[PDB]
Amino acid sequence: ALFKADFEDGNIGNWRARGTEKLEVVSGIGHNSNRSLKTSSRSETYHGPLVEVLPYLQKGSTVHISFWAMYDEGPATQVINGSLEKEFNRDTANLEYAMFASTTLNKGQWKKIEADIIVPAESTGISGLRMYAETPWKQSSEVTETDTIPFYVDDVQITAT
Ligand SMILES: O[C@@H]1[C@@H](O)[C@H](O[C@@H]2CO[C@@H](O)[C@H](O)[C@H]2O)OC[C@H]1O
Ligand SMILES: [Ca+2]
Repeated sequence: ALFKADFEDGNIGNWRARGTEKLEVVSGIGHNSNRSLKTSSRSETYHGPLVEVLPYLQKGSTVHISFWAMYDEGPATQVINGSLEKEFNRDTANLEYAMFASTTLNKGQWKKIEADIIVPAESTGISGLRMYAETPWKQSSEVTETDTIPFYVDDVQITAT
């Protein structure tokens, strides 16, 4: 593993919110385990747990990212996405975003989201690369309660290929 987060130590570490949402390491809920990272008070689809991973990785490499996700309120099914937030030339005002994977989850059931990703080369000027989870993109005016349900992540892992 290049990077692993199982939350079993109860530490938030470098995980962060993307807007006004709340992150919390909870106990009593986890993927085959007692702890996981809960994201709640989401009021946009793009709210979700984020972590910077570029320092763990070699620029110009391909790595395998996976994590487990679960939600337990609202609709019978819901899509969750795994996405990347990228920063180039330390320009915080010109970020880009890409979805790397997506699965449909069933209420109460843990499921794995995974894909190979490319870490852009040094010569791109890449200066941040953050993985995050969210619900499928759409804008503020179209946002509904099914979109902004709380959800859990666990067993986040990045591996060499
Ligand atoms: O799926 C991606 C969304 O997560 C991304 O949403 C942005 C996230 O950061 C916030 O600071 C921005 O306001 C918000 O638009 O949009 C692109 C999409 O691919
Ligand atoms: Ca765990």
